[PDB]
Amino acid sequence: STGSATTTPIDSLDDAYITPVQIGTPAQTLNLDFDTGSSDLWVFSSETTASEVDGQTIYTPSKSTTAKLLSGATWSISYGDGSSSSGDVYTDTVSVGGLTVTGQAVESAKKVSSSFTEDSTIDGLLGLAFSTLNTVSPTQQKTFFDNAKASLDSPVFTADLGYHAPGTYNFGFIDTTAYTGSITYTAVSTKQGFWEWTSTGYAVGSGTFKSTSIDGIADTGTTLLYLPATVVSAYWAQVSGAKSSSSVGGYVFPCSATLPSFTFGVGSARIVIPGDYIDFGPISTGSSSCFGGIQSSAGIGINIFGDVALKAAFVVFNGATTPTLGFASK
Ligand SMILES: C[C@@H](N)COc1cc(Cl)cc(Cl)c1
Ligand SMILES: C[C@H](N)COc1cc(Cl)cc(Cl)c1
Repeated sequence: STGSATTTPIDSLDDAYITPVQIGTPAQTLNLDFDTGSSDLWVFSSETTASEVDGQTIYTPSKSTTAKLLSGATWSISYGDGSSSSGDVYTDTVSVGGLTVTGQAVESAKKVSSSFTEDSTIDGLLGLAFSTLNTVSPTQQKTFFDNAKASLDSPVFTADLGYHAPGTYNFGFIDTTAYTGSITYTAVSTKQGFWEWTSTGYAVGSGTFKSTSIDGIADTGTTLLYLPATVVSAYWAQVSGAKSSSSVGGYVFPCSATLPSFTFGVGSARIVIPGDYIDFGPISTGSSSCFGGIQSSAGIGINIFGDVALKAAFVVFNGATTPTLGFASK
């Protein structure tokens, strides 16, 4: 089997991407944030504290004839940006782009943090990292991809995120018309539960490529590109007037600037992020100071190839016995 679904930016800045997902019988369609950096499929629901729901579409398990409460199971997640959510668990039928999994764990939120409430466009998350990170207790549950994998034509999914435009998540096949050149594959460590890999280096604009190992994670659920302080300083030094602002929380730059591209290495291959992808717009409405899309990972503990990087590529998440990651230009 295969599936294919369009993913759409939630706003004009590509702050996140939502993909429609059918849950239950009859289907309840929710727009979920597909997140290769986590492993829980959780949704706003009829059980969510009312004051914490503000415009989201909710899953109502009592209206699904295939929903079953997973007795005694709870979940609770804290994401790296400080947001969090928790609740109980159902199993139900879940379909993405024509690919159906029966008995998928659907984690129904009883509580969500303010950042989730304040984003009316995201109805929940669909985790695509390794199932070892799933938070359901006392019996850990499998991700949608892990449940589907044996039925898929090939045990893979691909992320093709658009810049200011829709894109595609495919399951079970590689669309060879969706990229240029070849896909370069690179080794993955699953020891931390992530799609963790090592980039071979970087360049800023038309500058010389610096060969250096950068260990990080491929994370569709993180907006920005978080890299070591030395790398980030080298990038922003090429933008007149850019500076790291402790009050704002990162590098900012004059909105009138033209940003240079940023290239990252995948083996001998090179993925070029156009400068415009690095502009996240005014720091507050009406400001002429803009937020940068490349930020320091200091204090995260890991480098993160978020949407800024991934949307410059066609990305293969290969879930074979030994997982690998593939990148192509597009
Ligand atoms: C839950 C994880 N997928 C999130 O990963 C992180 C963690 C931190 Cl501390 C910061 C950022 Cl931007 C991302
Ligand atoms: C009707 C078209 N052939 C559809 O092609 C596209 C074009 C963009 Cl920009 C994004 C996506 Cl998801 C699909």
